[PDB]
Amino acid sequence: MRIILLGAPGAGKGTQAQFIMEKYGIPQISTGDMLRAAVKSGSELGKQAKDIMDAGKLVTDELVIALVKERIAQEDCRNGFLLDGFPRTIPQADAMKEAGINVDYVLEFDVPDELIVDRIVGRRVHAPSGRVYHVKFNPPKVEGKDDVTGEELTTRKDDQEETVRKRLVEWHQMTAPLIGYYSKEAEAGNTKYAKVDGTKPVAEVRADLEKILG
Ligand SMILES: Nc1ncnc2c1ncn2[C@@H]1O[C@H](COP(=O)(O)OP(=O)(O)OP(=O)(O)OP(=O)(O)OP(=O)(O)OC[C@H]2O[C@@H](n3cnc4c(N)ncnc43)[C@H](O)[C@@H]2O)[C@@H](O)[C@H]1O
Ligand SMILES: [Mg+2]
Ligand code: NA
Repeated sequence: MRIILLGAPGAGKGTQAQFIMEKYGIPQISTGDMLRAAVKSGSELGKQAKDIMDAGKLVTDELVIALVKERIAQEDCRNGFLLDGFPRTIPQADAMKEAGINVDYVLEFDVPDELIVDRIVGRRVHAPSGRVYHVKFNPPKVEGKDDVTGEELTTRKDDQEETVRKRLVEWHQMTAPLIGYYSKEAEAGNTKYAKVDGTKPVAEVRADLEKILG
């Protein structure tokens, strides 16, 4: 199975990706996680993203397209994959199409703009896995600790309010058109498209997604 997670910053894509990955046995491909990992390791493919992410801007298409091509070429992706935060622009989506990458589902995560800042300012992450928590809305079992490894959680450099507001502008201008892009693809029979209410509790969004994915 091949799935695209689509949605504004903090809509809950990464959170729900964890369950989808476990349930259907396909790897999570998060361009955000991959770019951040590249910056941390000083990897030649992706380290350039550092200043761009700080500014709250989108990384260039050709850079993220290359990262995705390399990643989904790995053997853990021969049986399907979960694209999380990719594609983020029309050229990224067309690049998939040109590459002949079919998808089964496009899942839109809907949240009001007014919830996004308070979500991301309370976000804590386990960088090695990509697991995500929230100090108020979805805390770990033990404070500041990853539930699975027990390792110390961290705060993303780009998760301050001002940076979030800039990512939100970027999403409305560059990414929002992908709703129509894939809705049109769905009408042509090339994929299914579904929208979920991401304001519900984590467990319920999970249930709604399971109902869609069967
Ligand atoms: N294709 C691409 N092309 C170009 N540039 C790219 C790119 N991909 C990345 N980049 C670059 O990387 C930068 C960062 O992008 P990115 O890594 O995608 O971060 P983002 O813009 O902040 O949005 P996310 O996708 O990480 O949020 P999310 O939908 O996964 O929500 P989450 O589960 O975390 O949840 C949010 C918070 O709310 C909590 N929460 C989750 N669900 C719920 C719920 N139901 N109820 C209450 N709280 C919840 C969570 O615990 C969490 O704390 C970009 O600016 C760009 O420069
Ligand atoms: Mg994500
Ligand atoms: Na398809």
